[PDB]
Amino acid sequence: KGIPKLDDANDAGGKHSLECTLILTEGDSAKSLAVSGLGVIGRDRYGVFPLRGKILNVREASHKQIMENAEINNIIKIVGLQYKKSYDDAESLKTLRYGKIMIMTDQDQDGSHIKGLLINFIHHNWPSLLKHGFLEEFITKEAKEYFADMERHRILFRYAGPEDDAAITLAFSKKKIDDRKEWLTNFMEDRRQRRLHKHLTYNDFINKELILFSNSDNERSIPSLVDGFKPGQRKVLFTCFKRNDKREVKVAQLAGSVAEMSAYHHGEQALMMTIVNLAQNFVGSNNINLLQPIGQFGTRLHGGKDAASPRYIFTMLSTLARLLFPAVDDNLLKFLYDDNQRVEPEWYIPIIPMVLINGAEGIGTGWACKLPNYDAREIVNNVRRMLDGLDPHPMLPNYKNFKGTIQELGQNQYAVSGEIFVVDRNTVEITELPVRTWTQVYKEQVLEPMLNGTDKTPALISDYKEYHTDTTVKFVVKMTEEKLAQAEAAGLHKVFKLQTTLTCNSMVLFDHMGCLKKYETVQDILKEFFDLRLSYYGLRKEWLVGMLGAESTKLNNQARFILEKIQGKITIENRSKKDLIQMLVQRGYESDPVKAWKEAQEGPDFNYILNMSLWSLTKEKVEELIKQRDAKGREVNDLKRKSPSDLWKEDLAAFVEELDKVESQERED
Amino acid sequence: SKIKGIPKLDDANDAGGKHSLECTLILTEGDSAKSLAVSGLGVIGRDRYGVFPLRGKILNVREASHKQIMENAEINNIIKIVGLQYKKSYDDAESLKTLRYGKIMIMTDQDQDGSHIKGLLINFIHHNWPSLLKHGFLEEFITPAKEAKEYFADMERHRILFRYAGPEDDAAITLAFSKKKIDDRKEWLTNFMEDRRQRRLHGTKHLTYNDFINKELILFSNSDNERSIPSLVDGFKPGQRKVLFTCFKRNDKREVKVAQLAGSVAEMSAYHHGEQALMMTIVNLAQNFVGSNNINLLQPIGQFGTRLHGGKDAASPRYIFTMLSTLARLLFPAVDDNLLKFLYDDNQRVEPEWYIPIIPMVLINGAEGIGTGWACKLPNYDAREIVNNVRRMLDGLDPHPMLPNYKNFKGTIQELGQNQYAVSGEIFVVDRNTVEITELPVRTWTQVYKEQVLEPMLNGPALISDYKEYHTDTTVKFVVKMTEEKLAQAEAAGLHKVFKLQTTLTCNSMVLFDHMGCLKKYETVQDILKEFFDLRLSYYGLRKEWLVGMLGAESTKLNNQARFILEKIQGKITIENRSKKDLIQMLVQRGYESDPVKAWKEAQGPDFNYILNMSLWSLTKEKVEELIKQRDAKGREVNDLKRKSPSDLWKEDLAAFVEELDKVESQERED
DNA sequence: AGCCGAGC
DNA sequence: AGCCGAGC
Ligand SMILES: COc1cc([C@@H]2c3cc4c(cc3[C@@H](O[C@@H]3O[C@@H]5CO[C@@H](C)O[C@H]5[C@H](O)[C@H]3O)[C@H]3COC(=O)[C@H]23)OCO4)cc(OC)c1O
Ligand SMILES: COc1cc([C@@H]2c3cc4c(cc3[C@@H](O[C@@H]3O[C@@H]5CO[C@@H](C)O[C@H]5[C@H](O)[C@H]3O)[C@H]3COC(=O)[C@H]23)OCO4)cc(OC)c1O
Ligand SMILES: [Mg+2]
Ligand SMILES: [Mg+2]
Ligand SMILES: [Mg+2]
Ligand SMILES: [Mg+2]
Ligand SMILES: [Mg+2]
Ligand SMILES: [Mg+2]
Repeated sequence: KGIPKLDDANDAGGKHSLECTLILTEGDSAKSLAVSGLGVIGRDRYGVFPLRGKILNVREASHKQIMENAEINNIIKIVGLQYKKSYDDAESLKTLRYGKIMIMTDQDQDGSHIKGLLINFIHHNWPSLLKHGFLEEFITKEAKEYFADMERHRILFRYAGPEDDAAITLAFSKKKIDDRKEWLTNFMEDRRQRRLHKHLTYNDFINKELILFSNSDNERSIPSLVDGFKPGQRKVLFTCFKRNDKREVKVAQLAGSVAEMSAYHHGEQALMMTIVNLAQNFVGSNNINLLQPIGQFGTRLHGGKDAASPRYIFTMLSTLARLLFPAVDDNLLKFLYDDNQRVEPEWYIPIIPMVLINGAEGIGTGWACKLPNYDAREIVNNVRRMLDGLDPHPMLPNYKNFKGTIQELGQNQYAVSGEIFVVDRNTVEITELPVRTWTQVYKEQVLEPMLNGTDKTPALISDYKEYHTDTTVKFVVKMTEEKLAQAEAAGLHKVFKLQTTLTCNSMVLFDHMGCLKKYETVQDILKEFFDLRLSYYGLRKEWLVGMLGAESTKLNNQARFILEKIQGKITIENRSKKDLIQMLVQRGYESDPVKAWKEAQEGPDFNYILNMSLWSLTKEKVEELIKQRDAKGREVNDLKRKSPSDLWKEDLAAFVEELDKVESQERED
Repeated sequence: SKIKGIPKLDDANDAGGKHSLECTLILTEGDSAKSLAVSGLGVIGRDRYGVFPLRGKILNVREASHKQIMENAEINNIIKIVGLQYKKSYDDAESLKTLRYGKIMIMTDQDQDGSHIKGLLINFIHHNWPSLLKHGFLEEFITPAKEAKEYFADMERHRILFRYAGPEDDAAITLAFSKKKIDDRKEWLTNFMEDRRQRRLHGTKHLTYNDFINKELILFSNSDNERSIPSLVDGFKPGQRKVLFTCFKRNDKREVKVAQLAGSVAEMSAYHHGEQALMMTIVNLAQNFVGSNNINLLQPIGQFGTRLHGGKDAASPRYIFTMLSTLARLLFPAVDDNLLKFLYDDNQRVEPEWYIPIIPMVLINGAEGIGTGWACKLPNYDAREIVNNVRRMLDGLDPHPMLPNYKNFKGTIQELGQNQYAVSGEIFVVDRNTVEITELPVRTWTQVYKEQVLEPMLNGPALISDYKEYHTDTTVKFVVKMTEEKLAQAEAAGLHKVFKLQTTLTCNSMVLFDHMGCLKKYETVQDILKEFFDLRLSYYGLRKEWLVGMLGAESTKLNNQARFILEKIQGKITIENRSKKDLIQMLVQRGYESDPVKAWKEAQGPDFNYILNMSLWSLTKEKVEELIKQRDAKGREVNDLKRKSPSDLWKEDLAAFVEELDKVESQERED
């Protein structure tokens, strides 16, 4: 009583309390479906309360965050549970307003994660209730049909023994991370083997059901080594490539298009945030943003948190996008299917390892991935050295427009330093902040405590002024001569918090086979990317030789028919379709060689000839068609004398050319 | 003096101290406008300038209830920020010592709704503290992140001060915002619309409140009518029309998310307002429950709302889908698009001034709106009755009177007199101790009736012993228990009266734009029907003219294509190896005609592309015979149309419409 | 204690 | 004391 989103069972709290079931639903929308499904009679023995999504994991969570969590407090007040209270006996259960909790979620993996978080919540606080069969689930005007069928949709969770304890702990305990790695490692291996060849116990729920979320969590959160993308990001670029927008599109509108075209199965709000992240160009985000930030996508001041609503902002492809992901290689990719609809590919195959450029980052279950940004030109140069058979030079992380320094301290560990300089004996100037330190955060958490002091720290500076621009940082700080001499003695970057450590010891990617792998150096990422991209330039040459040759044979037959027609060697006039096709066969014309070639990759068709306009017989069109035919034959031969390496070099040169123009234009604006 | 309770406020550093009267409080339209202001001020402006966002339209405090005023958080926020006190006079300089700011600078969009917000703020100060306006308390900041810092560095040229000249300023503010001035606003806007039409037949740091009201706010009041009051012709307001124009253009064969459609509408139709209002309009166009639309032109695929909550239970526009009803293009035939006047927004072609439906859609769906000085309310009418009346008028007979009719409504609508109706639900005695309610009067929602009628009957003297609910999504069933004596007493009085199942409906404001865009008051729906009929019959005449011309052009085009094909296959003509110029000149000398369809369109060198673009297939046997058939069919089709009257084509459209109306409505009842 | 981001 | 709906 007093909880606005709760519809309380009429008998809750009275003599029938333990015969009452509380339905916890995923979202308010599921509560309404459950409310209408219960009808009038269901209000006596059933309550309904909505969940806001993922529940707090209370196992290792701090006491402050637990007691301040409103959703869990609501559940506790609704059910009437008491912390630290043992439910072992029958007299103790008279404390409860509800005898059973029924979790009702989507039938998908994220629903399974909420089930497990609720199971985890009860298992941690009152293990004794689960041995009574406290928890059950509901599986799915269509709702009224479910609740009349209720026993068929009702599954009861059973606690069979200590294997149920270990399973819950395996999933939700901070101390089990390494066990989750093994747990999921053994899971992915068995699927590779299988792919190439009522009551529910908590152990079964966790190992047969929740693990599907845990694996799906990694697949959505951990990028591919090949293109550097997660599937949601890859869906975005696939949609933009297919749309080929010449003008800016509202982010919210592009997101809805992505869901339709790529079969994105999650909430669009998440897609909109991904699109925003793909377009951000501020210092510390994307070395090359593949989407253009037209409107306010956020700045280094707030670290992108100041981005405006996706309803007010627009985007389109960067001109660099199709240069890094050439459209011709789409013919080599493997495009996935979602229920008979062809969708985004397994991965794109960019011309450089984009996974290094923009700093792929993500958090899964059992594993996370963090890579810093690397310099596009430096990577191009290493690809060129490798094409010559030379070893690649080592690479330090490099952030576009970052004015500070990044120094290797050790393997995969770096010091990132901003800029500070003594101006006079009273004055220092801060012209850069370490990568991912945001201007407003630095002001509030560093300079303000330095100016005002805190309860635990003395004042240091006597004043500061802010000269920043939208992309740049300038602080001018005043200090007494004494304080500045002390600051120099301890070192200026240290005192002013301008140095941060960058450690990347989890570089975890899916390889080109879709296998999760840990990479110890970026050189190993570069090498694995290089061997794959080189063979795909081989595949591209094979594809171009075939398609260009088919196009050549096509133009040859078209030109031959036109010449024989204008010379009177052949007439189609007033001839039946059958007679014309038969005659074209007897004279040796080929069925459409492009359609034939395109179908070979997986009656005679002369339409490519007979669909030609009557203009084709005129003088200037005859001459134009002969030129096109001869041009295509020269095109075939020009391609055949290029190696895969030459083709790669052409793409690299064209990309660098545009990268210089684009980044030069950026500094102008 | 400090304010700790208003998180969205950025207080001037000197506000509340000795320099208070030298400080400005910038009120912005919305939070993003505040960020533009806070950015434009920068480090320097923080001392003498505060910024606080307004949430949109401000409470109109003139003649508002004391409760609504005291409970209004936005106004209480403004009062607390500035330090104002109700009932206090600010006259002498001593009285100003209690103010944390000496001036308020309003910063809104440079559009009409921004002007409305300016007026509401002016209204708020004028009503409570007229003395403050004599001191020059109010100012505005006009516009046409880096742009913001440019605006504020030039603030002198963007700053305009409101001036109180005298009693005509009071009259102007009262004329705009007083509930007793409705008649004066009608005259105010009548003169405006008239004087503007006359000009269409032909070719300062300070601003007085009188000039603000009469030259600026009046533009919002007029735009408020133009957006809120429907057109007699199609029954649409402009935003609804832009939706239908977009849907016709897209021609979706599959459902579309309403949020996605709204963004598509904004781009395609140049809709200038918030997309959330467009999404609500889209939801409102698709609702089929009892009491909303007799014919919904968009399909409700999702939860669009029910009669339980009166549509307020619609799910989020992000979660629901729509598309055209199959009736939409039958009511608005695509061929008549050629007769419409399409508007332009900055060289982009957008929705027409109105569609011309085959029946008066303004009577079908109950056109409704609230403007300034006028509102419009029409009930729903029955589509087949309207079709029959149109047929009666085509035959020169008199149209039957029409009572309001709501689809699937099981109750009774009785005419008390002209434009006056008693609308009754259904209640029936089952036995002694039991009555049953199977229908509620139109636009009485099931949950509201339970809460406001049956619940007070059950508890607060209690007239009934109990009730139970058998409703479905689309239907209403209440079974009510009471003592014999109480039922007899309730039955002695009206059962419909006791249970509040009768509502009166009066439509004395039927206010629409006529076909010229002139605001008109219509006394009867027969008047509406007759005015629509004359214009629509005229446009069936235009459609026939348009079709005769276009079909005739198409026939000439085919005659030339067939002639060329026949001469080619007979050897009478050869294009082989001939130059383009020689072939153009030769076709001209032989009397082939330049593209007849293009020539006809341009009428509303020679172009033989429509001939020479034909495929080589055209010279084969089957395509020759096909082309000749197509040519003769086209000639017959132009001849068949010439014989028909505009009335015959209207009858054809009505029959096709009714046939699909029958199929669609049958399928609705089976589902 | 809190960020990073694709999810609820 | 509030609905209707196109707007902020
Ligand atoms: C209130 O009703 C429900 C809420 C939810 C949660 C939720 C829960 C919250 C909360 C916020 C949210 C919100 O997340 C926010 O979305 C924002 C959308 O714009 C982008 C820019 O930034 C996002 C925020 O980063 C994110 O935090 C929802 C978005 O979609 C969800 O699943 C989220 O603050 C308080 O608790 C689930 C439900 O059922 C499944 C519900 O019925
Ligand atoms: C908080 O930030 C601002 C809010 C606003 C108002 C507003 C104001 C409100 C309020 C709500 C709203 C909200 O209206 C609601 O939108 C809903 C959108 O979906 C449909 C289904 O139903 C709509 C509601 O019928 C409507 O009531 C806004 C939507 O667009 C506006 O202009 C509205 O509740 C409290 O006061 C203006 C601003 O600056 C211009 C702001 O910065
Ligand atoms: Mg789901
Ligand atoms: Mg943690
Ligand atoms: Mg990144
Ligand atoms: Mg505006
Ligand atoms: Mg009122
Ligand atoms: Mg209506």
